[PDB]
Amino acid sequence: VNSFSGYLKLTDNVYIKNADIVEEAKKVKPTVVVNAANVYLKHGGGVAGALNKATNNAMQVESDDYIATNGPLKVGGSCVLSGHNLAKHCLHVVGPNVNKGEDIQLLKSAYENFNQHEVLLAPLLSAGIFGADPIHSLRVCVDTVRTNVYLAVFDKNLYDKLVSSFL
Ligand SMILES: COc1ccc2[nH]cc(CC(=O)O)c2c1
Repeated sequence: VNSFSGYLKLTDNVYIKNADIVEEAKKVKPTVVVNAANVYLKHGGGVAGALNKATNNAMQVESDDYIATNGPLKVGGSCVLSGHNLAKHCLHVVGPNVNKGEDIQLLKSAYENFNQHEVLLAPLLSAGIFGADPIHSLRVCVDTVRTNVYLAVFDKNLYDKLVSSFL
């Protein structure tokens, strides 16, 4: 048994809810929250800016030190950093950004990072301002992630479309 509440069960291991991932993280304090990161860990907007804003910019300060030491992530790659006030850990995962011309086939590689963690709170990768089709992102998630994933979908309209179209 875990602390996640009000999720619809899609498969053996994938759950979904219409929720603000920031508000969900603050309530649950999960072991792992996933950030929709870019390779520079520049948390300007979307899930990254909202998560970063909720940490009072401490996520961005930690991230800048990580990049100064290690250099940029790979598209499809990840790193584990602090979860600050939101979670034990933040798994920063880089899905391909369609609005920058990145290979959508890298979305499966991105979701494979989640299999290194038994339970995660996550957004859909490559959707929203990343320019991928969220229906596609949910299908890749279900067909790739084998660990227990709790998906938070911000847009109520999109949530309802994802549920009603799910195969
Ligand atoms: C605006 O920044 C982002 C970044 C990644 C995202 N993944 C999915 C969504 C849409 C949603 O949850 O409604 C989204 C939005």
